[PDB]
Amino acid sequence: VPSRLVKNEHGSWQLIVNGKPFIMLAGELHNSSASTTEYLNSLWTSLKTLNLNTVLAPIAWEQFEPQEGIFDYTLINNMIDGARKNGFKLSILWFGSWKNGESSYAPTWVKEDTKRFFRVKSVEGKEIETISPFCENAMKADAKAFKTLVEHIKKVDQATGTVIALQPENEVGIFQGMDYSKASLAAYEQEVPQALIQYMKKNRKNLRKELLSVWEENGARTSGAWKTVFGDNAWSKSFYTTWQYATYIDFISAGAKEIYPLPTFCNCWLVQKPDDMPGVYPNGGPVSRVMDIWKAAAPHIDVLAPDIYLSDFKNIVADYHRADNPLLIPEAVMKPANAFWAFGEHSALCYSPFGIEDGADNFVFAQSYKVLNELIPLISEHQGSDRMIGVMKMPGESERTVTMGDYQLCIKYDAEDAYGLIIQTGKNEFVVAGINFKVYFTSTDKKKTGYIKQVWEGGYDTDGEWKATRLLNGDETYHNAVLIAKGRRTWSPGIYRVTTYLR
Amino acid sequence: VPSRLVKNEHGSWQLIVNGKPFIMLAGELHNSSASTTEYLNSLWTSLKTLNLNTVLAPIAWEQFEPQEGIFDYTLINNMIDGARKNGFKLSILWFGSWKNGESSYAPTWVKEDTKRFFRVKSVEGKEIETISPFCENAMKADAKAFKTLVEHIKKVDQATGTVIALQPENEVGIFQGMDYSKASLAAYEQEVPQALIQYMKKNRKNLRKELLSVWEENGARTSGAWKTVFGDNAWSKSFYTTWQYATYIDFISAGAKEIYPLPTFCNCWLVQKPDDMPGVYPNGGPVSRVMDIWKAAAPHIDVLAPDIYLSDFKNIVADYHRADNPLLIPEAVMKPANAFWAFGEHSALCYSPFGIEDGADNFVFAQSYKVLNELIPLISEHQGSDRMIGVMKMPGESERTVTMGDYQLCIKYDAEDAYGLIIQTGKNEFVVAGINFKVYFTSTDKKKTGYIKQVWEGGYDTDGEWKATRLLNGDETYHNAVLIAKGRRTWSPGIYRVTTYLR
Amino acid sequence: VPSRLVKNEHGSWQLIVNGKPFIMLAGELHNSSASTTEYLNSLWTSLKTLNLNTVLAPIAWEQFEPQEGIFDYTLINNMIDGARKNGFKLSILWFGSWKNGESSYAPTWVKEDTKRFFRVKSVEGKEIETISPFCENAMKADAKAFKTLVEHIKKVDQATGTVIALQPENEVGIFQGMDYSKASLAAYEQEVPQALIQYMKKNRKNLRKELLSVWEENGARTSGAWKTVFGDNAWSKSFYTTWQYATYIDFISAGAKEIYPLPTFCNCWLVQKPDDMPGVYPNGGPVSRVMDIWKAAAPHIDVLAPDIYLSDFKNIVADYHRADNPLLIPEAVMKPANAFWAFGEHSALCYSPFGIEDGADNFVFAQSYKVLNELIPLISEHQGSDRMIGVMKMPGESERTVTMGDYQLCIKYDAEDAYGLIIQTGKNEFVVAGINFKVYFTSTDKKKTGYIKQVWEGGYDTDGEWKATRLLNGDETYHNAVLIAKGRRTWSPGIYRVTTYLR
Amino acid sequence: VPSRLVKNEHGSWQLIVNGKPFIMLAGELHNSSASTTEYLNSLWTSLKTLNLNTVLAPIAWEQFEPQEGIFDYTLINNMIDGARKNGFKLSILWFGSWKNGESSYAPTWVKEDTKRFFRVKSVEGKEIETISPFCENAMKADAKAFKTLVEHIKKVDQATGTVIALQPENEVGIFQGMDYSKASLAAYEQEVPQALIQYMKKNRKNLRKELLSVWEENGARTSGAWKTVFGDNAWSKSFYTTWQYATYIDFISAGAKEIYPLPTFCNCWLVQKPDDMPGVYPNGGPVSRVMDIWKAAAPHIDVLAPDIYLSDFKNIVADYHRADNPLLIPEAVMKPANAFWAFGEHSALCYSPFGIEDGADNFVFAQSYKVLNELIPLISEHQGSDRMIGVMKMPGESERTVTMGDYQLCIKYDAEDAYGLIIQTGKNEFVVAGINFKVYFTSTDKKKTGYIKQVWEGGYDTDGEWKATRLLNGDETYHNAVLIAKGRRTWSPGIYRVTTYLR
Ligand SMILES: OC[C@H]1O[C@H](O)[C@H](O)[C@@H](O)[C@H]1O
Ligand SMILES: OC[C@H]1O[C@H](O)[C@H](O)[C@@H](O)[C@H]1O
Ligand SMILES: OC[C@H]1O[C@H](O)[C@H](O)[C@@H](O)[C@H]1O
Repeated sequence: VPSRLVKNEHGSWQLIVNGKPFIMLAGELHNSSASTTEYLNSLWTSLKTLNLNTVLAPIAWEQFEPQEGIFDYTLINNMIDGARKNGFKLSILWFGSWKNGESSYAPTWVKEDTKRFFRVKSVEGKEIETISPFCENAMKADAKAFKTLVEHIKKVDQATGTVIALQPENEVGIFQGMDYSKASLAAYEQEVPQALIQYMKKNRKNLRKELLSVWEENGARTSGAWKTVFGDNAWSKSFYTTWQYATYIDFISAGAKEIYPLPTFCNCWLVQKPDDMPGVYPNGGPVSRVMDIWKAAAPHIDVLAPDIYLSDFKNIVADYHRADNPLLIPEAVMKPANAFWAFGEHSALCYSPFGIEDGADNFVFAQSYKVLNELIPLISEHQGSDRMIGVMKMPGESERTVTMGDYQLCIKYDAEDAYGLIIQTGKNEFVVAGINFKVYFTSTDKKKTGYIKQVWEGGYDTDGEWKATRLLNGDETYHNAVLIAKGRRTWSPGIYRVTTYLR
Repeated sequence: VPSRLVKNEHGSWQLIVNGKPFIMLAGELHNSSASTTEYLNSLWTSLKTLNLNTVLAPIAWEQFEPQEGIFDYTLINNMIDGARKNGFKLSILWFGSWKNGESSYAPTWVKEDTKRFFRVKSVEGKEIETISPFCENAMKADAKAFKTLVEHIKKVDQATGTVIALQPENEVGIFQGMDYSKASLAAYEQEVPQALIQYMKKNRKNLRKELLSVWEENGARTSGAWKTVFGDNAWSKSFYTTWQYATYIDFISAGAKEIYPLPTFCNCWLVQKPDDMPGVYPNGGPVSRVMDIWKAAAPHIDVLAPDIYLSDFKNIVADYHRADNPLLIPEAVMKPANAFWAFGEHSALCYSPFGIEDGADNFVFAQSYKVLNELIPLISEHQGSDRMIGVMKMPGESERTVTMGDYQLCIKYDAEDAYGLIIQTGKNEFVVAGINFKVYFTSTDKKKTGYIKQVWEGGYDTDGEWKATRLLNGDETYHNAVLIAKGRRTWSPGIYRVTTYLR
Repeated sequence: VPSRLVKNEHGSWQLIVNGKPFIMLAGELHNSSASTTEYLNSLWTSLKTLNLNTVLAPIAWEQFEPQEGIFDYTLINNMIDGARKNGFKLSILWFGSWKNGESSYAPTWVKEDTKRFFRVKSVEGKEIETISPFCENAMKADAKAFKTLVEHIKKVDQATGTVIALQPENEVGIFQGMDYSKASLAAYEQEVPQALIQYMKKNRKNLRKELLSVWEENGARTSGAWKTVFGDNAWSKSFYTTWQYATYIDFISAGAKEIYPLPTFCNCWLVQKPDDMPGVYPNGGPVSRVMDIWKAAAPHIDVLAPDIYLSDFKNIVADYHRADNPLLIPEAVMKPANAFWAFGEHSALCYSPFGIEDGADNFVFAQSYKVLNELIPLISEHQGSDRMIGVMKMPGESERTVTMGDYQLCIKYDAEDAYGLIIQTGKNEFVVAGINFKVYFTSTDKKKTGYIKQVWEGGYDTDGEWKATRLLNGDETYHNAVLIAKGRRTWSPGIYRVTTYLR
Repeated sequence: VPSRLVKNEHGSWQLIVNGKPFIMLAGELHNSSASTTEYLNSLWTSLKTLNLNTVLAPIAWEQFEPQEGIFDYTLINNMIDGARKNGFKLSILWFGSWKNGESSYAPTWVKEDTKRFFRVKSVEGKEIETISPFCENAMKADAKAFKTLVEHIKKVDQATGTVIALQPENEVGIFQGMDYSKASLAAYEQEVPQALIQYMKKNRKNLRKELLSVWEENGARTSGAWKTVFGDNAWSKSFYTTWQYATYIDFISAGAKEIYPLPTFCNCWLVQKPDDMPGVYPNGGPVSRVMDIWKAAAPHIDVLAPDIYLSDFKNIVADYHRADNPLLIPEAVMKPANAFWAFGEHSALCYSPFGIEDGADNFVFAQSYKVLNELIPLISEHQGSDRMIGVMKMPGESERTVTMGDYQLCIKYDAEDAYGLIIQTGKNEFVVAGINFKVYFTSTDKKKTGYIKQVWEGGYDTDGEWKATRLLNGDETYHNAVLIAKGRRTWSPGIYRVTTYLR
């Protein structure tokens, strides 16, 4: 396969694409932007102006299998063609059974057969425009379509590897405490799957407090029905609903994994505010609260991926990033700081603003992606090490101090919009990227005096070779008292090589 | 003849031009803009930028017959030539005896002979710059000139049919309770024409309340002088004045109809405010109040056409549009909403902003006319059916609900300027055109649940074939909860094909 | 001579240039703009953009005769050359003895010999930077230089006639009650010249009140010294000072007139405010107060020309324009209204903004001059007749009514900046030029009704032929109720041909 | 040598470059702008737009001798090459031991050997990032590197003379009362060098009051230790610290002077406010207070050069300019007035805004340098004479009166930004350059009347020949009452030739 997840020596998961470490400097199209060849093809030049290396774009079941057993390859073919012609990799979003909780992208022939493909019912007993995750017929039909899609991708792309990941479904779940379908009501009475129980036993001290605290308040049982093991409440309802979604979607993924295994992720509509109960967000989706349930149920899903539109960026990405869950953000705001934070602080695989085609001639964002592209080798090499950090000022913060081997770095912000990353490349050498901040280097050991030795500004050329544009000194470094990450001027992030010394 | 009015199966009158249904996406030039070949010819490129299919332009008697019996074809010839070269049809306005009530376009040789062509007198006894409608000499001279014009048009245009309609005179009437000319005073004493009496008898329950109520308050007589049948008052004065105008102008039209019958309309200066008595507007013109008198008197005039500059657009067009009177608006404001309302709600033949050459690079208006042009076949096919409506928000309105077969449509406005039209093309299919509104589809029958199935955005190509630009779903339809008529973006009206379904 | 003043049948003086009536649509350069060939030549294209037919430009004595008896033809030659190449006539300003009262343009060899060329003395006894008009040596030297200049112009221009007028000196006089030079003090005691006395006798009832009232308060004597005939006061001082200037400058002109007689004018710095006594303005200059003295003394000076920078334009031009003194304005503001007023109301020979090279791309002024150029034949033909008037609104005015044969014209202003002219070309025909006003035509005789018959907008082509651009009617003339002088649109003055009629 | 300092007949020092008087119309690059060939080469076209004749640019020791005994000629070679190709001379700044007091440009191999190259110690005993001026090893290493640099310049530039001056080090000194290094503490106890004593004896009445007053308050001794001759205080500390710096740097210069003597200057960080004690500015630098110490100690340094960023420009330049110290300003603000003041009032050798590459398309500054370039021959010829002055209005000033031979000049300012210069070129002739001021010429002798005779505006062509663009008179000189230095218009300084006369 031309795309694979591989753990490095620091325990960090890396994307390896066509034999090399690859980070998705990505963007996701608006939902309807890949619905015709002509509309998509109008976008490619726009996208290139932003220095993307990867485009996230949907394939809709309703278009792909417009009558049962009849498959239309037009949109996937043109999508791969245009990606190749314009220098992009693709992550394919499968808008099948569910997108933002609902079934609006299911085929006309699925929608119209509510007997074969039964719907979620509300507490009021109303069938909604959502296929129930307890419907096995729907599971099989989606799975067959998805597999056919992936089979096709292998048949047209197994050598080039334009397609480097897959997202089955999109932000699944129900805006309800539970599905009131008869099948759902019967499932709630069943025994808790052993696979869940054993997962909880084996990984107890690393479990989500939201799961552990509910398990333990019911006596941490190793058998029983859902209401026995987890009590009769909103959480028990959320847990078995989540188990169902992860299980349905795991089967869908399994079918693809058997014929052409690519990195696979499912994305979640986040718990928007901290008191929100399941169903105010999509109940069943892979929010961090239920991460353990998804891991237990869905081993053919590699990553649980947050869609982040909220301002509390650093806390959110820290919440989703775990040893068993690399950070992968398929939908976000068009804010360069976020990118630098995700890649530098958390070794992310992907950063991707949503509706990216809208953001053409966001010059600063484009130049940010240019600089990140220059740094992909260096970032890759340091994923998971304590020698790489991000930099991102949040309102009300003024400085960040960190230890890097022999040195203490004091990062002070010169403007509200201040961001970058810092890599220690040698005992007395650092690469600093970004804008609107300063770095003071001092000695960890107080018997010694540490100082900047020399500073160069520059970039990496197309061969990956460092080229200095200036040796910064005098005013430009306050006579080596400080690194000023002023940025590249046309202002956008710069790259600075700093040597230090101890006397 | 290459232009004709024909009633379809729904009882709606259609313009059939060169064998096909035609709707005038029109504009009228400023009054003096066709007075030389050079000034007119300077306008054509401007007009094309607005996507007109039809130009309304005057021929002035004073220029056409500058000495009695001598005819100058220069302006009509160049007008037809330029229309052909720039892809426009023409409706010819005949500024003869009267324009905005007055006789300023009559030839020098008519103006200067007030014995042969006697004037209206005021109550003070003053002769004004208006030829009296009781002057038979003036009737004959105008009629002869008009016929000569039309004879010429046949001789140069009978095959191509560049000229598709005729407007004899322009907003006729007097700013007076009545003409005080001796002939006028003698006419007021005469017997009411039987043709009027019989019209009133035959069409009593469909008569204008303004006419019926006056007739019935005088005892609904079937014989007598004007003051007998209608009482001695302002209304009796207006009625016999109107009879005179319609009769004079009918004779003028009759002469043309005999040699080359084209759709013929007379236009009115509207009753500007509801209390206004005859003479505050031109007394004698085809305002809706006297529509029955004009129909009775002038069978060679096909349509009575309002000139609408007032904001109460929907009430006005509803007032002029009758089973015997299609809506045809030769003069209006340059407001796209009005166009969509007139064509969609009332199956109008014509919408035409006045001084159109001024409005070049009114981009939104131009794109509106582009979209209407795309829809002419579909609009044509649905003229007079209960499956086509207009959409136009007025201040203080928030929604419009309508029944369309099995579905209830709730139209909600997203901005003040919200307009379009809606056609049901199938039991479960709709075409929605416009901007700044949303449509919710639900089931008429409350035992059933109705929903959007699929939504496409697109347009009709030059062959008249539908071409989708996107399948709208997800954010673009709130996951098929609603049709968002956002418009085509460059914002101007869009076209959306919606399929629905019942479960 | 290729330029001459000739009185027409209405008593009006006309400029006849190369055999045809010519009106100077003129501009005067800044003072130093003709001081090198290179600076002047940089201006010609600018000037052409303003549609000038005539440029007023200086020749400075100091440059022309830089050593006594040595003459430098460079600047006059290049000036005539560039005028020819760019389609302009020239009026030559001779900055000799005096410019704005002073002698700053006299040659270095005149300035430095205050014995040979004695100065004006102040009352304090100080010699100033002004050559005394009582210095005969200075008179002769200036006269010889001026004649040499004109001799040269004949020698290079007698056939083409690029040079069409001459201005000897520039705004002469002293900022003093009188010259206190010994020669001046001796002149004040002399007998009043008979030529003055006889002029006063012969033209008594047409004399300036300022002169007559002083003469008559001293007993209207026919002999005596200045203080006898005019009393011992400021006026007597001004009169004999003025006599001296006019006499000195007449001799200068006489020398030129003998070899090559061209229209010759002297220009005055105006009495700036009504109480100002001689010497607050240049005492001796041809202000209107002393017009009779200049006429008496200086028969080789054809015209006394006001330099008008003040806002009271209509009163000023009425004050300078007399039967023996055509209106000629060599220096004015760049205001088109002023031009139309001067040419239309007062049949002026010249209108000329000062520092004209500054005003390039004053579009409105340029288009004004274009329209005047079109009208020169028609204006010429009506100079001095009661069938041509100007139009110019001043603050606080609202209308102007005039009688033109059978018609009464009511001119009503539609904006503050409203101006043009009106010519009756036939008993029932008028040409109206301008902008921002309206004209109502009614019958002089109240037994008759007068009205507009027809209105055309247009212009005169390069052959001088009228070409209509539109027949204005309907909205454009309120149905012949009024002429609307809206202007040519791109707004600037238009030309309108109006026919009228009486019934 | 192709560049040399030579005293003219007025006692003024002139730069003679390639055989001719040369004034540096200069600019200094930002500190890091000559750190790569590519960054420098990006600037040349920018610099040419400003009409510089000279660029000041650094060579950094750390780059030039990156390992001991290994020399890298890349940056000096490319610098000379680009200067030649773009028409500039160079003054080379040697950023060696010290730049703005500190040692940030010393080689890595100097910084890292604090035993061989010992640092300054603070009063707290801390070694700082400054090489001590008492370190002989550092003196020798710097001197050897500097000499190698100059040897190279001779080897590549001895014929062309692109390099016309040298600045060893940059704003030297310590932010301390004294160096607390053991060597520094031992030096403070030593005998005052005789060379200082004798200098003070010989030049007593011309000594800086700051030095003389301290010497005399300690009894004006001719022998003793520093604390004996100058007391035990801050001044004694500053004096021996300054002696040390001047001595160290003199040795560095001496090595170069032996093989290739060019004009050499050292620049100072100014006493920023009048109460500031040594160490608030760099203690040891050539501020004016210690000018005598630098002259005594450092005969191989030709000029002590102020870096002026403060608004008190006229007082500062008067303070640094002495008979033994021409004015040379290598760092200043980009303000044209300053340039005119320095060159005109004080016959400066150099005016140079800092960060000049930033100021491209400062049009006014560029045109100022154009005009100065035109005047270099005339300025050169009048350096040190009482016939050349500067003109520069400071806030709160309104006029300046000066005597120039027979004439009194009253300079009155017409705007805040008013500046230029004035040269008397003959008994009755003046050249006035500048903008926004006026000059009134009157007679020194009150028995005589002095006046402007004639005024020309113009410039010097590429051959150095005067070319008048206009003879200014009339309005342009108020009829020779005044010279108006209005400027060249596109507004920037003009050049005006004025002749005057006495009667
Ligand atoms: O723009 C809203 C956004 O909401 C979620 O993040 C979905 O995953 C996206 O497809 C889109 O609907
Ligand atoms: O612009 C005013 C307008 O008034 C009426 O509608 C007329 O029919 C038009 O010709 C025009 O006069
Ligand atoms: O601009 C002022 C103006 O004043 C007078 O009118 C002069 O005749 C002109 O030459 C000029 O000096």
